[PDB]
Amino acid sequence: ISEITYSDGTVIASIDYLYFTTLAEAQERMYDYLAQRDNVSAKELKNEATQKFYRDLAAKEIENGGYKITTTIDQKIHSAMQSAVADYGYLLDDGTGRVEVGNVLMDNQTGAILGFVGGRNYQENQNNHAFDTKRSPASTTKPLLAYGIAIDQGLMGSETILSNYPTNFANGNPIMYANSKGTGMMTLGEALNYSWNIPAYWTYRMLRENGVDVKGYMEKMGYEIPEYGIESLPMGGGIEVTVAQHTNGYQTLANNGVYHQKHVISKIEAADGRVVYEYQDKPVQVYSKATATIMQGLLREVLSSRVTTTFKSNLTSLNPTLANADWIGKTGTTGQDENMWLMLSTPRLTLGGWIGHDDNHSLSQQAGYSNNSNYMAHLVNAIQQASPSIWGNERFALDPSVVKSEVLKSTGQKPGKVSVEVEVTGSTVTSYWANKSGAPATSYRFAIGGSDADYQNAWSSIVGSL
Amino acid sequence: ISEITYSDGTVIASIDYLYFTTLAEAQERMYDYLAQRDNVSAKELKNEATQKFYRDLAAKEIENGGYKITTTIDQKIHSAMQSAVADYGYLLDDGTGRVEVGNVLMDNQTGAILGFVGGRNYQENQNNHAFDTKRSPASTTKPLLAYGIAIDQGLMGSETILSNYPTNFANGNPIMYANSKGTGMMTLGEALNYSWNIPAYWTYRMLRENGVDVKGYMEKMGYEIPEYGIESLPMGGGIEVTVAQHTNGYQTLANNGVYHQKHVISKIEAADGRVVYEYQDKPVQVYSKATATIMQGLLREVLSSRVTTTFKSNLTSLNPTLANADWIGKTGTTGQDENMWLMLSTPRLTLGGWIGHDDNHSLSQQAGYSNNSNYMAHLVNAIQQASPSIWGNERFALDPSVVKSEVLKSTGQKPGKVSVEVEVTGSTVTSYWANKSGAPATSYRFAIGGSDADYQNAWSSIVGSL
Ligand SMILES: *[B-](O)(O)[C@@H](C)NC(=O)c1c(F)cccc1-c1ccccc1
Ligand SMILES: *[B-](O)(O)[C@@H](C)NC(=O)c1c(F)cccc1-c1ccccc1
Ligand SMILES: [Cl-]
Ligand SMILES: [Cl-]
Ligand SMILES: [Cl-]
Ligand SMILES: [Cl-]
Ligand SMILES: [Cl-]
Ligand SMILES: [Cl-]
Ligand SMILES: [Cl-]
Ligand SMILES: [Cl-]
Ligand SMILES: [Cl-]
Ligand SMILES: [Cl-]
Ligand SMILES: [Cl-]
Ligand SMILES: [Cl-]
Ligand SMILES: [Cl-]
Ligand SMILES: [Cl-]
Ligand SMILES: [Cl-]
Ligand SMILES: [Cl-]
Ligand SMILES: [Cl-]
Ligand SMILES: [Cl-]
Ligand SMILES: [Cl-]
Ligand SMILES: [Cl-]
Ligand SMILES: [Cl-]
Ligand SMILES: [Cl-]
Ligand SMILES: [Cl-]
Ligand SMILES: [Cl-]
Ligand SMILES: [Cl-]
Ligand SMILES: [Cl-]
Ligand SMILES: [Cl-]
Ligand SMILES: [Cl-]
Ligand SMILES: [Cl-]
Ligand SMILES: [Cl-]
Ligand SMILES: [Cl-]
Ligand SMILES: [Cl-]
Ligand SMILES: [Cl-]
Ligand SMILES: [Cl-]
Ligand SMILES: [Cl-]
Ligand SMILES: [Cl-]
Ligand SMILES: [Cl-]
Ligand SMILES: [Cl-]
Ligand SMILES: [Cl-]
Ligand code: NA
Ligand code: NA
Repeated sequence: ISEITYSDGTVIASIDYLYFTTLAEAQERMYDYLAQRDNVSAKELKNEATQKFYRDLAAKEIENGGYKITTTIDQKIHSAMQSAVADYGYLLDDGTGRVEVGNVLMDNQTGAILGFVGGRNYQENQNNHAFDTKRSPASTTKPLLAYGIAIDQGLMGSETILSNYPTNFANGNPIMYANSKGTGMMTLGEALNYSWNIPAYWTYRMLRENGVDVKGYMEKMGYEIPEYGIESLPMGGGIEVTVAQHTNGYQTLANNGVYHQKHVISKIEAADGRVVYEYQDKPVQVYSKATATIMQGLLREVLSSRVTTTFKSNLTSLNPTLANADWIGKTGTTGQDENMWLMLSTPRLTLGGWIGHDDNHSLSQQAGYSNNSNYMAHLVNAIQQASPSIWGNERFALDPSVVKSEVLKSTGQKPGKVSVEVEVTGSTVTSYWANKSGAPATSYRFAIGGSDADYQNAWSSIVGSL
Repeated sequence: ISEITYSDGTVIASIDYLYFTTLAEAQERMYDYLAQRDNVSAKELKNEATQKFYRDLAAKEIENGGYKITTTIDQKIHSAMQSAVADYGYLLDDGTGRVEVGNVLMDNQTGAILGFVGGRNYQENQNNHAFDTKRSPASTTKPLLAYGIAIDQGLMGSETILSNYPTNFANGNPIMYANSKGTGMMTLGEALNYSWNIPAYWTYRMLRENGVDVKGYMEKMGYEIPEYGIESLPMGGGIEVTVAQHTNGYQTLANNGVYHQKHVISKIEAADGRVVYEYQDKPVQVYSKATATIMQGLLREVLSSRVTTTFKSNLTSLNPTLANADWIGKTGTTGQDENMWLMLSTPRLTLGGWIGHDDNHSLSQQAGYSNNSNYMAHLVNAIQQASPSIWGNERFALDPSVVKSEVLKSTGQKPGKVSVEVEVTGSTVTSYWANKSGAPATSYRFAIGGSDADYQNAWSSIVGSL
């Protein structure tokens, strides 16, 4: 009799979401192994009939063999997550009909998946919202694809200034943030905490203009994106992802820039002990340690500022000791309020969460800000109750390689002469950089993005202050 | 043997904060009764020696008599509040030393005090922060003394516009809100939700100019204020109050404008049943029902907007069903962050809370926003656990007498002709009023407060939009 087991060896079942997800993945590994065993070339595997036979063969082999499939799943934690969604899933319902949900809990140092939530109730709806449904990640794309890469390329630091002045897409439409056509200049921290859109637009524009290999970074983390020229890419335009894959992106940032490929199967052995498959770790430095650690600091403030999510307030009430762990994260909300995301990490673990409707109708305005945050606070509390040390008490900290520059608050660059020729001084602040030399001297166009009129307005204001 | 009892007759003690507070109040009632018994005039009671004798006589009479003193205190609820401060009082500590606390829970329909928190731990510090310490109520003065009275006088409604443009006190200092010198025009709701200062300044100025009997309202609720001409009175300047007295103010608003005097003693009987004192209710309509109910609606949004307090987020996590009760309230923060207040009501109950330091040193910036909110969410949860129906599931609702006016969003008054002679139309909204005829036609100076330059700026903007 073949068996699927938890990480510690307890049998899940002989051969709900856990059964089918792990069985499906084991059937794929078995497929690759039987093909290679029988000396079938990848050429011959392009034949549709041959492929179909091998897929069926893999399924029957597990069915009738006596294999032991070891999963990465932690019995107590996964069982805690099930009870949490059973007991607290109703908190998601926001007056737009039953709300669906998916979550993935991943170890930051290995990529192993310790538990997940497939949906509200398998018995009523089988869709797997953790591994199967693909949806836009919205503003949770920003740290990975815009700001993270720009920092990594030495094109901004932690206190760099960006334009949030009104501007239009190529098609002529205003770039909107809810009902605001934008404001003025702002720090990277303010842009992240509020999730403003115009600054991310300008950052990704800067990457395109500089010919940065953005695709290089994203493909190293396993993302598939068809068109890298989309202006709204940092807003989640032109990208769709599963919760499991997107959790792998935040794993990379949390693990000091080092990607480990997500997995739910660690090993498959035959009855006699022959190892027919075993996960092989292939760590990749996607972002520098300086970059990753600088981003951890910015995402810490995203949660603490409580601007786009009530999560920390929800958690501090439920479990004040756990709220004092070093949480960082990012929210996302798509165009018609169709998808809400919240991604969370501590130094040890990352937990991705999505909510939305199977038929893509809109959620309420507050679904992501309040309901999902509350539900996810209950989820993290439940996981901690089942495994008290799992989140850990370590802090994220800046890597030694980070470069610290004294910069003007107003410009985000070093004090100096500028022609408007004028002497620019004032309040200064420490800015973190991931390059060699740190921040440049202040120049006239000091910010990421902005038009001529924007800068006149901006400088009018700075000069008025010396 | 004399005894002090809970409301249901269970003995508290024969003759901690509960013992001494109720004993002190009973000694005062006994003093009045023995004086009148012995035919001593209020004249003779001005003699210091006579007074001293009667005070001592009152104390011994209780000591040696066999009186039964019935208190308003609910044993299960008060005992729940004690355990809550014991277990969760540490949540107040914010890195400025041990934080002290006081709370009072009052029935809105009677003024009876059902339980209270005197401090963190009587055994370590005896000061009674519920009944003895007087402190400025800060911005929690605004609803009672500025906006409530203005609405009551027919000088604003729910969507009236107020100036938050920069302006100075008489002494020449800018009116500040944290680090902001102010912005532009805003609705009453926005002014309340953010707790801006300039709008309250202008409202109280308008009351002074109109010669409104403000002292009439405040003295009907038992407040003692020495100087009504203080410009910062709505910000808590020139007023100090106990938590018990200030809770009585919010009782009045919550009870549809009807004040009932706070009390902890309901009756004192002699051993043979003679009633020597009994609370006599003297209800007073301080604000119209229209006014009170219009204010309830505005204070509901104060909590839901989560701008000055995390309370609703803290509560929704701890106890989602209880968070769905109809909570309204207001925060306060004094000048050097020396005192933080949060006052809460449902239709049945009001709970006042203060935190601060006995020697008046500053709290942290976030003490009121986060720590006190979290602690007070635990406190209300504990009270509900001890007495499941006590908060109630009723909603606050506008009184039938409220007048509803269709008004321009931009001006908060009815559409019409104005000279800048121009035709003013645009988006409209419903505004609630407590007078006969509702909102006036739009006039040039449409807002509460503002200078000539402010209005030019304001009208520039409105006219630019038709
Ligand atoms: B991002 O923060 O998810 C960003 C791209 N989302 C939005 O701008 C957005 C919509 F597309 C639709 C509705 C609301 C919002 C939004 C999200 C977050 C903060 C403000 C507004
Ligand atoms: B009121 O909201 O308590 C108001 C009078 N308080 C303040 O303006 C105030 C201080 F006097 C000192 C420190 C902070 C604040 C404050 C309070 C509430 C919101 C913003 C700023
Ligand atoms: Cl499945
Ligand atoms: Cl499952
Ligand atoms: Cl075979
Ligand atoms: Cl396990
Ligand atoms: Cl443009
Ligand atoms: Cl690219
Ligand atoms: Cl992908
Ligand atoms: Cl491209
Ligand atoms: Cl686009
Ligand atoms: Cl796998
Ligand atoms: Cl075998
Ligand atoms: Cl590195
Ligand atoms: Cl926080
Ligand atoms: Cl659906
Ligand atoms: Cl650090
Ligand atoms: Cl430097
Ligand atoms: Cl460099
Ligand atoms: Cl740029
Ligand atoms: Cl321009
Ligand atoms: Cl006392
Ligand atoms: Cl007590
Ligand atoms: Cl006597
Ligand atoms: Cl009782
Ligand atoms: Cl002035
Ligand atoms: Cl007066
Ligand atoms: Cl008083
Ligand atoms: Cl006066
Ligand atoms: Cl003053
Ligand atoms: Cl009394
Ligand atoms: Cl007697
Ligand atoms: Cl009335
Ligand atoms: Cl709310
Ligand atoms: Cl919050
Ligand atoms: Cl002190
Ligand atoms: Cl109503
Ligand atoms: Cl009307
Ligand atoms: Cl009238
Ligand atoms: Cl006025
Ligand atoms: Cl003027
Ligand atoms: Na968002
Ligand atoms: Na306040």
